[PDB]
Amino acid sequence: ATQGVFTLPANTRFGVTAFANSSGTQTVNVLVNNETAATFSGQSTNNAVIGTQVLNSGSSGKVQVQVSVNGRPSDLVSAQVILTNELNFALVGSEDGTDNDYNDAVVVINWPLG
Amino acid sequence: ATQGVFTLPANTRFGVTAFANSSGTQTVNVLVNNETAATFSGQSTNNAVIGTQVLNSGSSGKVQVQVSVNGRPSDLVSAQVILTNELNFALVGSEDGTDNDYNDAVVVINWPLG
Amino acid sequence: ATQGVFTLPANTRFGVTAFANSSGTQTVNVLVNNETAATFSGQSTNNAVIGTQVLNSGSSGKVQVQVSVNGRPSDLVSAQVILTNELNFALVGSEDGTDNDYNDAVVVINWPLG
Amino acid sequence: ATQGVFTLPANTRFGVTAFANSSGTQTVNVLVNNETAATFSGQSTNNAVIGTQVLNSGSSGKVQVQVSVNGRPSDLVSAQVILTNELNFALVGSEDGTDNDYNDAVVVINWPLG
Ligand SMILES: OC[C@@H]1O[C@@H](O)[C@@H](O)[C@H](O)[C@@H]1O
Ligand SMILES: OC[C@@H]1O[C@@H](O)[C@@H](O)[C@H](O)[C@@H]1O
Ligand SMILES: OC[C@@H]1O[C@@H](O)[C@@H](O)[C@H](O)[C@@H]1O
Ligand SMILES: OC[C@@H]1O[C@@H](O)[C@@H](O)[C@H](O)[C@@H]1O
Ligand SMILES: [Ca+2]
Ligand SMILES: [Ca+2]
Ligand SMILES: [Ca+2]
Ligand SMILES: [Ca+2]
Ligand SMILES: [Ca+2]
Ligand SMILES: [Ca+2]
Ligand SMILES: [Ca+2]
Ligand SMILES: [Ca+2]
Repeated sequence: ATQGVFTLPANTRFGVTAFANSSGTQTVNVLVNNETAATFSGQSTNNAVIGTQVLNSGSSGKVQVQVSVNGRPSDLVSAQVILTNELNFALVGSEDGTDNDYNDAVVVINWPLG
Repeated sequence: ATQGVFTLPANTRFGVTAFANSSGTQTVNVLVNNETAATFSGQSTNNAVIGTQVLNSGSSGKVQVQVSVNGRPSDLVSAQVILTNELNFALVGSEDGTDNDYNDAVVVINWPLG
Repeated sequence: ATQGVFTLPANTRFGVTAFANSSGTQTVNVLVNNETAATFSGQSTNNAVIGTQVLNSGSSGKVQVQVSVNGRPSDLVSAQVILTNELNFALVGSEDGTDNDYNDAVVVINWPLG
Repeated sequence: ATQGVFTLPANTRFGVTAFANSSGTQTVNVLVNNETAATFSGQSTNNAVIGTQVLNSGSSGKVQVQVSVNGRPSDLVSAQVILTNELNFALVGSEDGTDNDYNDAVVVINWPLG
């Protein structure tokens, strides 16, 4: 199934934050309505916050996360969770190798903000 | 129901990261085996990262997140989500006021690292 | 924070299923737009499906689960999960006593159907 | 990533319940320690419960859900979510066709019981 794609509330600010846990340099791309809106990169095996940004979900609300290492797309796993019918997290894990820890880049999207 | 309390695997490193979305200064305290292991403070209405750290869950694996604003305990919501039977997120929202957006401090705990 | 309340898409069929795990007879009420739309009762300590029903979320999409044991409301915990940006689960646990297993009545709401 | 595989605490009773939403007859196999422990089958486009059972997670705790329709495995999506650090849901959706509703067989595993 498709992973890393989320329908957010339209026209709404959200946070997107990426963590790295791999020997490989991660590159995380965040697309809003199919166009790159943010790119984060770094290399850490200790959960460094390689990027954090506030974006607007735009007219369609479509947000997609893509991860690559040295130009190779990582395999993604994702889900969205909603607490108290209001607080949202869209969660992404990714695997760049063979150990299947799925933490090589971890991406958390949160809304609402403010 | 109790919120913000998670049982991690014993002796395991985990990330903890806090974001703020409120007029009030947030104080986030992270307890491991009932003792304070990290404390973050800050104020933002734009999802600023007010702290990030790597901790070890110790022999008990018990991790607790508490949030207060000017000494007043915030009401918490929480859950844990596991993707592909491997990647764990323990998620906390908190409310310091009347609007019930539950994002006043948002805390993300993730493991495994590395 | 409020628990057991979910906003579904309007005029949408959903499934609701209740399980019991307690010495006490569980009564599960499912409200749509603040009116009872399904009720299930029973006693099991082995996860009996005390009822399952297909309901329509109607014009408001407001669905609320309430649980009681001989008139006494149980304490609720809930969340919603979305898989592949499409498949929705609204989850409820409840506690009727002191052990905090929160499985005394468990309720799962799922959509879309068909 | 692998989907439909969950590690439960060892030697723990769990419930498993399957629902159908498709023109096709669903076959759901539940493995414990890599051997079939339960098999459900049925056909419904209205979320009928096609099987429910209580099982033991056994010495390894490894539980796997497989779904087959019209002679081929369906594509699976899954996650585990834990409420109040106590109540566990392991959730599976599956797609037997092209519409990508992922509800064709829906499987809910819950623990602890009793
Ligand atoms: O050296 C650390 C390792 O780097 C890559 O191989 C990762 O895929 C692996 O999970 C681990 O983080
Ligand atoms: O000024 C911004 C506001 O600050 C506090 O009142 C918050 O509880 C509220 O959700 C909002 O963030
Ligand atoms: O007798 C079994 C017990 O019945 C009630 O006390 C429940 O609250 C408890 O969790 C347990 O299921
Ligand atoms: O309308 C019946 C249909 O049966 C199969 O095609 C399913 O894959 C589809 O989602 C739908 O349920
Ligand atoms: Ca890896
Ligand atoms: Ca890694
Ligand atoms: Ca607030
Ligand atoms: Ca706020
Ligand atoms: Ca109980
Ligand atoms: Ca019980
Ligand atoms: Ca389908
Ligand atoms: Ca279907």
